[PDB]
Amino acid sequence: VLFQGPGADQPIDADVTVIGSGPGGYVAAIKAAQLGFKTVCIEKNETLGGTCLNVGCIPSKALLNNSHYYHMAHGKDFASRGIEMSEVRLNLDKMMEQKSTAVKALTGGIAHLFKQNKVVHVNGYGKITGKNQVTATKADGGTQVIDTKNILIATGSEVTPFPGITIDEDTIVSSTGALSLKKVPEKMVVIGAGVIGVELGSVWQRLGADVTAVEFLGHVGGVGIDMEISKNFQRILQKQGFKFKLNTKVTGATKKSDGKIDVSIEAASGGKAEVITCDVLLVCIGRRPFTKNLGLEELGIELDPRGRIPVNTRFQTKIPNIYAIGDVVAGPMLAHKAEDEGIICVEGMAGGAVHIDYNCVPSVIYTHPEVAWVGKSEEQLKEEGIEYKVGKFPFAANSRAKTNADTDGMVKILGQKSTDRVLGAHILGPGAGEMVNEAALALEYGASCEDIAGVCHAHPTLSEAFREANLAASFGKSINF
Amino acid sequence: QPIDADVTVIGSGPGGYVAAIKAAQLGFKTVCIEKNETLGGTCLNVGCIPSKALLNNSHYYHMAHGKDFASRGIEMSEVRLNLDKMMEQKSTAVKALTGGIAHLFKQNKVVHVNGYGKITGKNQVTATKADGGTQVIDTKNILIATGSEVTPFPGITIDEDTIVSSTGALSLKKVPEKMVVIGAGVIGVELGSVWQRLGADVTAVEFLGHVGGVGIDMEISKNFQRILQKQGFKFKLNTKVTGATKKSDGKIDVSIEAASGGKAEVITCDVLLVCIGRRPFTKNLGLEELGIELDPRGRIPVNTRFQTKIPNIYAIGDVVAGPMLAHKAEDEGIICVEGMAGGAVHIDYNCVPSVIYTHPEVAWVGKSEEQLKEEGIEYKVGKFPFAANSRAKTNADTDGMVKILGQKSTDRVLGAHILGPGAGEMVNEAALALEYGASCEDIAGVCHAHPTLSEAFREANLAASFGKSINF
Ligand SMILES: Cc1cc2nc3c(=O)[nH]c(=O)nc-3n(C[C@H](O)[C@H](O)[C@H](O)COP(=O)(O)OP(=O)(O)OC[C@H]3O[C@@H](n4cnc5c(N)ncnc54)[C@H](O)[C@@H]3O)c2cc1C
Ligand SMILES: Cc1cc2nc3c(=O)[nH]c(=O)nc-3n(C[C@H](O)[C@H](O)[C@H](O)COP(=O)(O)OP(=O)(O)OC[C@H]3O[C@@H](n4cnc5c(N)ncnc54)[C@H](O)[C@@H]3O)c2cc1C
Repeated sequence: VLFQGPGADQPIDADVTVIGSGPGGYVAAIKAAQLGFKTVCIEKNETLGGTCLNVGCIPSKALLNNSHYYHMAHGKDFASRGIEMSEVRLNLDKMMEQKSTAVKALTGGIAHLFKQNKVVHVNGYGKITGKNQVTATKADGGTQVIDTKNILIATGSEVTPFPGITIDEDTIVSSTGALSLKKVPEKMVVIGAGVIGVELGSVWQRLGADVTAVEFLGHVGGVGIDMEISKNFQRILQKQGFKFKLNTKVTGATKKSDGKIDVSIEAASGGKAEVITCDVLLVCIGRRPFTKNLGLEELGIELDPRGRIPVNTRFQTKIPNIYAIGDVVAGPMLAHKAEDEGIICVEGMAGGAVHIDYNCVPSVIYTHPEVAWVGKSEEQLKEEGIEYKVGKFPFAANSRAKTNADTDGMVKILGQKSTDRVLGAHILGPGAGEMVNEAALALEYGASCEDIAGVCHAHPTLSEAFREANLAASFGKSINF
Repeated sequence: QPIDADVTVIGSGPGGYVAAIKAAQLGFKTVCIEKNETLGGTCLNVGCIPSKALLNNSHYYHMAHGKDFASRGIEMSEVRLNLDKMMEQKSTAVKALTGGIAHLFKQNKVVHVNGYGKITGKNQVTATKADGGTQVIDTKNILIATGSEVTPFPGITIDEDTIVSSTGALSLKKVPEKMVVIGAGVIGVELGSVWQRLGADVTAVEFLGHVGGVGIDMEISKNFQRILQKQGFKFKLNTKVTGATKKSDGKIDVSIEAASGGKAEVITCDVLLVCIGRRPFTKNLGLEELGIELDPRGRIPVNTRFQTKIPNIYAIGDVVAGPMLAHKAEDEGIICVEGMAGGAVHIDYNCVPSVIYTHPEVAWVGKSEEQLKEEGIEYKVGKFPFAANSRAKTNADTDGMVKILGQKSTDRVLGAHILGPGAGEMVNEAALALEYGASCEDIAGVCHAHPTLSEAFREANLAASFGKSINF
């Protein structure tokens, strides 16, 4: 009953039909059921959980964690603590096994949560075949009709191809291939110095690869990152051994008879042609919304120029019982962003209020040091003409960071010049990813720098650097720097 | 000859040194007197900093020497402990941070006077240096920040050789074969776990029925103890120590019995760590001559501006009531000197977090289930296990849970209790929530980054507010 795979082809009735089981879709489906909707979730892949669980956040963070520890043991860190080892060897098969075990446990966990919440899981390719109808086509050629009051499109994203360079997941890989390399490549080129490219580059650099990322724009870490943070981050990564060719375009790549790859590059504006050689080429120039063969054209739901489905503040498409959330709509392509939109979307279906402040959605890069930010960058505040002040506190002056010999970076707080309102929080250093959620909570309430400075933060913690940067922004001066 | 000052701070621990810096930043001509050879007090020199350094280093030793790294494909043939080097890393951190305080004093024009400070008049402090030389400070206000000392165990003499306080245990020269810990509070569990990881056979003996000290939630404490026992840390709860004998062969015979009486036995160890408590330190400060009486536990009573009964003489930190924690002392110091300058003075001690830096960590803020039951408060519970958290699962580090206690009628968060990875950092988001009077629904609606451990905090609040989390 709760699983409808090949051979289960009876017609189904539902209140809410969710197409896709990524962070947006599977959370929307659970919550819709908890709200009392008869809920169906359609997924074409053999496991639930979408991009993030299967080929995304989860496997990448596992390899970031394990490769950091390899670096701690293999490099200078453990020796400096009196932990003396004869020979530190990499067993990549086992490291990859730890990654795969986490993914399996969590995709099985979604299946369990669907059963616990009475979500009907239809395994098949969903196509919208009427304003109130979704048809799922299964692996055996069977079809199953779902008559449904509401439809929630959560069909996610795909890798953006690079014209003329064919990803084969062998020597020319997407993030998916790069998460499962069978051996550490001697040299790797990464096209795109965005979040995903920097994370995957750092993983393989730690494990022994010579890594260069080639990026068309003039900074690392993607859109909206604060420029000071990005420059300092880049400098720290270069000191680790991660090389960057910014303001550079790739014009082509050739797989050679010796098995290596020649990548032709030039200045982004033109000139300075060069060739660089690698063993593995990772193509991560972007990701884009996935709506293939969903029936949107026949419904009249037109896409925006970038392939996104336009929606209103309730996440309704122009057809008011058909909704869309997550990577298939505008906004940052992030798992927690998709999840939050899914929840508020189905809460709205049930009569509740619908509101999300995208100024309060954090971004995180899970390198070491981590990078995390929420709210506005300095460049954004300048663009918008908003007057602001700055407080900074370096982790070199934080007691927890210093005691652990882990002192890269700073916290930077941007406050409104006259009102002391926190406008943005930018963290470069240990624990940034966890710390930014304290900032997100402050932004929710419209808190001031003075507010945060008055909160008693535990000593010794990295979070004290966040407190002190807010004190500096509010009073002009921190205590410990 | 005499120094003239607006504010004279006696003691340079977390309360005093922060108070001195802030007072100078507010425009007070400020003096800080310290009797010890370095600044930073108990926390920097024999407290938080060396203890967290050995906790970090011993945890990493455990990961390399045990099963954890091998399961990640990080294969090492022989993992050996160099305790001398581990202690050097600890000492290097302490040295750097105590030097940082001296630099900050210079940066902020805080005059550092080295000596034993005695209040010798309502407006005068005299510092006596080790050779008997004196420095008199004539001062408008005096801020007592003289801190704490170890609480002795009657009949057992700590000598920092085989019977140690936390100070001796932070600098043992070799791993003891067998160590007994008197007191399973925060300090004892931390230092016991350090030495257990490094190879010692460790038993903590505790008079009461739970570990982790006053105010810890009982469910959290029981689950925490279960995890530590699985690691190899042994506990004798509901057990009293009646005496300890230093033997001719250098070992220690410890006599114990059931806390209520009966079941006498003797256990033998190489090192006995005595950590039953800490107590305020005011010795030879001149309080009796001024007429400043102590409360029955030795604390200086103060008003909400931290004034003693002599209103230009103040006290903050471990020498006054409230939780004996570094961040508590620092906040009291800051607001005390802000008050001297005319500003508002508020601290909500229900919003002061506690952290135990074991692995797993423990951290909490607000009220325990037991405190709410005592006070007659009607509440609801939300729980979320780290086994269901994506970041924890991805790191293969899934012990524990977040437990949220909410008010039934208003949905206000009354308490947050975390057992597991990242608890110490996570509790600061919880302290912000309590300071702001957040509801469980508030936190559940805040977009937390995915995957982060903090999502367990979000989900436990969702469970308390709505009745059900998403991922469990
Ligand atoms: C390498 C990598 C690392 C990342 N790391 C992070 C990170 O640390 N943090 C973060 O927040 N984000 C991260 N992301 C991004 C994150 O994975 C996405 O933002 C998120 O998965 C989007 O969720 P979604 O539910 O919108 O879409 P998706 O996760 O893409 O899920 C869509 C699902 O719908 C299914 N589907 C599509 N069409 C149909 C159809 N017609 N019928 C049936 N099923 C269909 C697909 O098979 C898929 O399972 C990362 C991404 C990558 C690639
Ligand atoms: C092993 C251990 C671990 C700890 N870990 C933590 C932790 O992780 N987190 C936490 O929050 N707390 C921790 N604490 C508690 C923390 O150390 C104290 O709460 C904090 O140090 C109190 O600060 P204070 O400024 O009030 O006093 P203290 O730090 O005790 O400083 C008092 C100072 O005054 C000096 N002094 C006293 N009398 C005079 C005098 N007459 N003249 C001159 N100088 C004088 C002393 O020499 C000392 O330097 C720990 C304590 C111990 C023992």
